[PDB]
Amino acid sequence: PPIDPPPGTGKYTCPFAIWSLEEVYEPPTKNRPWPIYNAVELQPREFDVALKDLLGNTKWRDWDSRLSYTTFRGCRGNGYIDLDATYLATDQAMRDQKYDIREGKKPGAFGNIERFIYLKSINAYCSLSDIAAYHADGVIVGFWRDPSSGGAIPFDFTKFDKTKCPIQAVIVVPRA
Amino acid sequence: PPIDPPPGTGKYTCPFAIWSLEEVYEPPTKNRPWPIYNAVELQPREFDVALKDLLGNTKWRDWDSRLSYTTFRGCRGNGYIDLDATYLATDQAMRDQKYDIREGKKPGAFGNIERFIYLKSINAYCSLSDIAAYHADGVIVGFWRDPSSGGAIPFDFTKFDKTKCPIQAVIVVPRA
Repeated sequence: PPIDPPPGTGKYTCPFAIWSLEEVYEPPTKNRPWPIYNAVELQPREFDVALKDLLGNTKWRDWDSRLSYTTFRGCRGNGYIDLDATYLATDQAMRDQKYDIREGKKPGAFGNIERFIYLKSINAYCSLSDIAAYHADGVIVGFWRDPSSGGAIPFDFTKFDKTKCPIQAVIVVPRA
Repeated sequence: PPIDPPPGTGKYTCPFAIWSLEEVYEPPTKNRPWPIYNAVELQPREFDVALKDLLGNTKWRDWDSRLSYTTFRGCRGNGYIDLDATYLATDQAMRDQKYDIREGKKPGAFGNIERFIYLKSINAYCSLSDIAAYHADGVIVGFWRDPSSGGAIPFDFTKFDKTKCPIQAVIVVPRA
């Protein structure tokens, strides 16, 4: 039996640019066995949770140290846990599609080619570069729902996936 | 900041014999640097939780496999986790006093010498042999409250202790 996330107590507006990526900008090359899509900006959307819902006083895993430079309000815990933003951008994360991740070309002559995490909760994509930019304080909160070990969360990110720990929201973790 | 256990929603009568161990039966020998105490039975006492409170549908850690022979109602999770009953009886557990554990002599000519876990919650002791007897289905539910890793629970029992994961109750985990 899978464990459901606790109920949301409100709404949160994804604080980063959100995207549609369905038009293929570039076919799969040999060295890059995936399409680079056309990243089309969408008007803001709301996760079905409140910022308070994902916060609490457990430390974040902070897989990639983006949170170690100062003091932040902690994680709700109870099975909520930040995901490795930086890892999710790697070629391996993309090969594995353990999460749904498309590569995209942002609008404009100078729109960077970036890696986008898919958010089913609002049917949109969010740039991993936007989220994980230096001192952007972006955090991908997933919910761990494998019942093994009283809901205890493995130490290696590679063991995670949309089935076992689906993304619940993307936030900016406030400062404490 | 330490994390408090969630509130109990009732009372549970420790389903095993409970004890006072303050009268020294035997001084510390060289090979056994602890007193063997006199185990005096007390009338039943109640933890400040209900059996339902500690149950849920996360699998138990089942450190010592006493739960692997069949099908049980699962653990509440949210930071609750069974402790290693068998380990807690070892000489190392006793040397370390990571938990409060006294050795005792049960009443009577033929009262076995056993190892007792201390339950602050009701100010009594419970025999680890009673709890962990074959198909007794006894379980020592502690509450994990180290905030590291979104409240994620280490894989090694040796990392546990009364400070980080204090015993909340001792139960008989029903069958599912």
